[PDB]
Amino acid sequence: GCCSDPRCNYDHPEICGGAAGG
Repeated sequence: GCCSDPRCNYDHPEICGGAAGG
């Protein structure tokens, strides 16, 4: 998901900061 998209991942460190997944 978001966390697998580098741009989205960069913009969402809180959501992706646990384990970054789909």
